[PDB]
Amino acid sequence: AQNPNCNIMIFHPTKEEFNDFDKYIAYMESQGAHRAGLAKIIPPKEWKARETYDNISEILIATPLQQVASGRAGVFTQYHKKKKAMTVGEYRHLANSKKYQTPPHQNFEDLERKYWKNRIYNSPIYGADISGSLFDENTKQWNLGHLGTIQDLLEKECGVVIEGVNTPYLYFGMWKTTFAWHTEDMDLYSINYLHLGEPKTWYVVPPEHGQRLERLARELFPGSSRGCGAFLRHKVALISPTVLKENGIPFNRITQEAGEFMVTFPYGYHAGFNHGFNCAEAINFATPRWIDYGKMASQCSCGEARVTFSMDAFVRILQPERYDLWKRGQD
Ligand SMILES: O=C(O)CNC(=O)C(=O)O
Ligand SMILES: [Mg+2]
Ligand code: NI
Ligand SMILES: [Zn+2]
Repeated sequence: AQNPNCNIMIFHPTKEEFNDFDKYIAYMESQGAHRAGLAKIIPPKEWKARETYDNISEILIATPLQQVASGRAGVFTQYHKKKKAMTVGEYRHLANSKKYQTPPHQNFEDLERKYWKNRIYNSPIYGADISGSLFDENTKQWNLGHLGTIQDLLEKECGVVIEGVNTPYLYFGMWKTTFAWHTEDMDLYSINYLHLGEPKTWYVVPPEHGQRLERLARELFPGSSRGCGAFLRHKVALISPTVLKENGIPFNRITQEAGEFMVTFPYGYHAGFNHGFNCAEAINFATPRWIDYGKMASQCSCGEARVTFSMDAFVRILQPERYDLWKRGQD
């Protein structure tokens, strides 16, 4: 069995290997990359996403989200408070202000320590989930707005044509902006490209050990767990590396820098934080290996998780027994 310790693997495809996306995902899996739940892909030196980032300041962040924490330093939830619209130029200025800027630090490890010690005492503002793309239309390789769609994959594998579309999302981050412990909708893959700015630190639980994280989460968030049998779908719970180690939960960590892709694999729980002002782009995708994970994916039916239009068909076709209850939670 390849990669039996479930380590995060880093790949350096050549320009020729960067042509066929599906084929390279399948290569990474042949080497065991999926066992970790997350892989890093460093593009060939000849590649670029676009010519420059000099003209992005007029993008609008219609609903910036202030991420307010409750709990203790290593075990907390966050809620998202909606703020007034602002442009990317305005947001960048805010991120760099004395109230929000990254503190002085020695290295990534020192910054990680400061994150876990101090995150709860501040409420950073995240421009998340903005439909759109920063890839140039002329970038033909690993362009996140030109991937094969999940609807076409389901049709190819299963023969059923379904409604729905699949487009990318932009994330503008600042120091301490946080992504809570989650898997993707319907336990899909995700791919994330860090276009510019400061790094993003990731933590991940191997898919084969996801239920260990869920069991801890139920213990640590007992009110939430009573409210919903899949409350990590709400994307609000954080657990530090120190707490995971104390409870014996297998995980790994890695820092993504500008110009690098990360791929999350089906049922790979992940969480993390941004080091300072940055912009990432991400999208879900599927492969043939996903189908069995989509059929088994947990679902939130309590009403909180509220998701895209396009998840309807996935539940309807892959999980017909669950469909009626899940849709009640949508309505
Ligand atoms: O970048 C973020 O805030 C969150 N991204 C992801 O969870 C992802 O790409 O799967
Ligand atoms: Mg602009
Ligand atoms: Ni994700
Ligand atoms: Zn729920």
